[PDB]
Amino acid sequence: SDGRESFLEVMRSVYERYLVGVPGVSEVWLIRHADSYTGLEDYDGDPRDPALSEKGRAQARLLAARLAGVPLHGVWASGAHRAQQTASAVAAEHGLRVRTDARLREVRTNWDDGRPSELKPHGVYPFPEPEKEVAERMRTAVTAAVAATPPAPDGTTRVAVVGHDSALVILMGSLMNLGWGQLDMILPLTSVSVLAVKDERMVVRSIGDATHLAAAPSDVI
Amino acid sequence: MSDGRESFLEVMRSVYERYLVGVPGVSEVWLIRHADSYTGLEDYDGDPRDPALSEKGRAQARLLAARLAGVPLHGVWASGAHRAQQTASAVAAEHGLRVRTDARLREVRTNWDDGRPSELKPHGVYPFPEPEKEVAERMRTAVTAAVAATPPAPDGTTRVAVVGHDSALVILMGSLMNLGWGQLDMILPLTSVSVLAVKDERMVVRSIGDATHLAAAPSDVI
Repeated sequence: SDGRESFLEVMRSVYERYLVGVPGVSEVWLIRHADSYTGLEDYDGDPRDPALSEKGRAQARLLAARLAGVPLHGVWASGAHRAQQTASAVAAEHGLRVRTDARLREVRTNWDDGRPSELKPHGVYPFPEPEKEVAERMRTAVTAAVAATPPAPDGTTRVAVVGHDSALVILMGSLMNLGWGQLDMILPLTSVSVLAVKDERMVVRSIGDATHLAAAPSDVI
Repeated sequence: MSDGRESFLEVMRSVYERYLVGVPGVSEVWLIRHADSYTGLEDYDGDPRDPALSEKGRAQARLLAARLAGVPLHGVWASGAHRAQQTASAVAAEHGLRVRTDARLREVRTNWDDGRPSELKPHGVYPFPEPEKEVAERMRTAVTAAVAATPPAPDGTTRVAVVGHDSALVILMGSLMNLGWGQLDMILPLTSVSVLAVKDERMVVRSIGDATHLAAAPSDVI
């Protein structure tokens, strides 16, 4: 009667389907690296592996401060300098060593292949590395980072993973059985997206949050 | 030909502009799900379909309000539901803002609202009697109205907080990406923040579902 018990039981079941209120769940905080594109036209190093810009260092500082109070049990990054440098800022607040996994690299691009870049229409896949290959290597890398992180003393075990926009979007789309273009988003620099992980299950919990930049100066956002 | 960095950066800028990044005149809507009522409190003292926040919910709203205290905010709107009003009041109080109400932000009409048992539907099966695109329309109209009712910021980005409900917010955000129920397959955490970027009537979904201000909280608040 009254329909309240039915409502509450369904609410609980829905939460549990998305790993909310479920014991044994870990978190993966997928982080896009900070800016390395400001000044890239005049960069005097390898332009496909730049250091962070001045803007990027400021973003990484704000991100590191945001995550300083968050329980963090490991930090992983692709091998790119921009990801390493963003990851090092996060990790230094927690005394953690940054681990590298090449499977976290950005999708191969036209530029990597020595071809002109092209702006594609919405829904048209723009990269020479197939989407399925990106999704597989990204998922394997995240699973491995979780497995390499030991259970937190109390509460949720949490690993930060610093990667690259398109590979991170492909991963999160693929976890929802969606193809490139459906989850139609560019992840902000230094944004945080959260996966909830238990056993073979990876749930997309949140996507793209760079709200630590909201109060920042105009030359930083 | 030679060095492809300029071609790369020209395309990168064109992509950013499509999603309202690096574009002047963009405002933001911070879509917030209200704090807990149903998972935290033992008994219900008013309308079971429209409860006040639980003790857990009050704790979540405090952490949300602290998180947003340092963010420039220029308006706060909320559904009429008591749990949304209470959450909005906590946020607004750190900014000297008055909570405004728009009933078009109400949750989707449910089976329980119609007096019927609830059902856990298979993934992909819409569970509510109120039609999905009608929810999407009233939610997008309400957000448009809230942006229109917000005085412009004195500097930087104008930002309006909008406190609503999981399913109506997921419907809005899916609709803004041309997705139907079940494609954006997410439940928004209590007190989560999602951000829309808005310019000349266009709304872009920039972030979804963040309740990372609860990560450091005691386990009974999460």
